[PDB]
Amino acid sequence: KETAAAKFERQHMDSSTSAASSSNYCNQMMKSRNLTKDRCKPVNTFVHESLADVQAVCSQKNVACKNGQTNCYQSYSTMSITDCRETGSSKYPNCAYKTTQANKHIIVACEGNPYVPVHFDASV
Repeated sequence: KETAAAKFERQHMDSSTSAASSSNYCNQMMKSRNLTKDRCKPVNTFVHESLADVQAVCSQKNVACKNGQTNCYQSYSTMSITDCRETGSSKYPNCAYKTTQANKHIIVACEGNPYVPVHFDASV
């Protein structure tokens, strides 16, 4: 079974590419990471930093989560990310996405022992 930590890695980690991300990227990645299986996931972010660097965020700046919980953390440095946002013409099962690269501080929710990212909350 898939742990919360594993689910975060599947949904939000892509250390294999530095940034770039072609115009095809989100279309390919949203499908390959199984985020278009049950529906088109509307918004999803991939982080192009090492797993160690993203895991490290759980020891960085404590901030309020969007849902009001207190277990979110903002990265001290900007990170290379790709936001995937479902187009207006996208229709399941043919989910279509806009691919946008950015360099921003990420905010993740952390849980467990070891204390690791389990939710991607925002970029700022």
